[PDB]
Amino acid sequence: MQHWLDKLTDLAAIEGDECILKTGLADIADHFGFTGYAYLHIQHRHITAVTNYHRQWQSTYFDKKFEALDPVVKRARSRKHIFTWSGEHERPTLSKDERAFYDHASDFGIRSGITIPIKTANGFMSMFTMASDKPVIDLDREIDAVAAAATIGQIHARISFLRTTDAAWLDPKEATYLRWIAVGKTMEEIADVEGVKYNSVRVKLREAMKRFDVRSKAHLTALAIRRKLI
Amino acid sequence: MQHWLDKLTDLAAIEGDECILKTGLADIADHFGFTGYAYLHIQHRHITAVTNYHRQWQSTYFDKKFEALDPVVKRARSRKHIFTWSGEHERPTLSKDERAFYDHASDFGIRSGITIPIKTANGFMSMFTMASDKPVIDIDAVAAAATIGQIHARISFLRTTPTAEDAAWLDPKEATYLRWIAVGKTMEEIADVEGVKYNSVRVKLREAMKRFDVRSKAHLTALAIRRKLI
DNA sequence: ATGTGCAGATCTGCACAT
DNA sequence: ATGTGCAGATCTGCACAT
Ligand SMILES: CCCCCC(=O)CC(=O)N[C@H]1CCOC1=O
Ligand SMILES: CCCCCC(=O)CC(=O)N[C@H]1CCOC1=O
Repeated sequence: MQHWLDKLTDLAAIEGDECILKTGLADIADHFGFTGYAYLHIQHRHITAVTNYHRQWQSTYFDKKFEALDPVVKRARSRKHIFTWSGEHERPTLSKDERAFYDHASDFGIRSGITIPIKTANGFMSMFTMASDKPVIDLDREIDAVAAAATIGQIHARISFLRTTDAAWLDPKEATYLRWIAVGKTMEEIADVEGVKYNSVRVKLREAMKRFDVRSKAHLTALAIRRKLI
Repeated sequence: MQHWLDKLTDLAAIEGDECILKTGLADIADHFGFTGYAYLHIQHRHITAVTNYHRQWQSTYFDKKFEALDPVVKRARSRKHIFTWSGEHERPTLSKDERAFYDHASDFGIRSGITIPIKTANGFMSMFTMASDKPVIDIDAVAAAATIGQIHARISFLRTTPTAEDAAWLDPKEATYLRWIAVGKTMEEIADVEGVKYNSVRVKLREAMKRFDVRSKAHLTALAIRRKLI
């Protein structure tokens, strides 16, 4: 199946609200075996966040303003280039409340990850993090820094529009699957790209189809497009 | 006291009206001294543009089908990293009607330029480009990508309408059958209602499909409805 | 420019166990 | 509440005329 960056690009083009968006993010993050994702939009110290990370970990992350201690975030600030962190392989270098920070984090599968920092509007920033419960991250091929930037930029933008610009939003799968159908792919081809069972694609769409009571994909497509659903 | 990518990053957040956006786009090109800016979203054979470029260049570029000629577009297709194009320095190298192209383009201040290509949803792409009248011109590719991703999101997601696009059409017959198709009718059903031979509907639509080069009614209707051909 | 004719490919519609 | 199987229903892709 296509890489998570591509899945993220594909996602950043669907409607509509934060709930949907969050759902799809989680789905992608799971798919590639990640404890969760974490999108942070930070302006000085105020901090907007869309994340998967355990509700507990978030509570304490903010309650203790870990945003200042977090080495990942610190690094995200000093450079807008994709990077990977481990906490373990990093433990030897400086760390004391840091060393302890990672530990508390570990209790929630957040041991290592990939973080893509973006220079956002008005001099601010955004960073997207795919978090792994493994000690470190070894990749067969390094992820393209330029590609990462381009997709996170699209996600950042997409997320911001939630709070800037029917409400029967199709759920992320119906949406992502339907958008392929709209570009010609056949279900089995969709399944091949998404890394899911043909029956998955098969079911998701017939259900959407039933919802609207239409007898053909073309109809679902026409219908979905006309109602600004995809 | 800024670079244009910076201003473009900001512009990406702007609200909200279509015109408001396009103006913002032009204002940034002007502020920096650019004959213009150009945003292209290459889908299939289908192209959509949002430009500052001269009203004439626009109209001709598509009529003359320079999509397939422009050495800048071609390069962007096989490259998704920021790059500059001279037009003068490029004359030595290959150039059949290419040499003609750059000259004719020079008739509108488009001599050199900076183009940034990005990968968008469903494996398509978009590219952003700033045109200068200078013979040639003299940036962080990662930063460049991060920005354009935001602009693409902002242009793309809010359904802004193009300032131009490769022309394509549907004739009355096609448009009538496709409109039924877009309502879940089967081809046999269509033939019965419009009172014609199954094979007429078949061949007609079949023909349109070949013209746009798509493998499925859905794709065809998805396309038609999106390029307002119906 | 328009059809005919067919042979896979691919959906769709149903029934049923997971 | 989903995932499986299936077969009749449609469509898509050539080949060969009109
Ligand atoms: C409340 C959501 C937490 C945001 C944290 C984040 O941005 C992602 C990140 O790299 N931080 C990781 C580093 C170790 O544990 C974390 O939390
Ligand atoms: C409809 C207007 C077409 C815009 C396409 C574009 O991207 C332009 C561009 O960068 N290339 C330049 C190179 C020489 O003249 C151009 O068009």
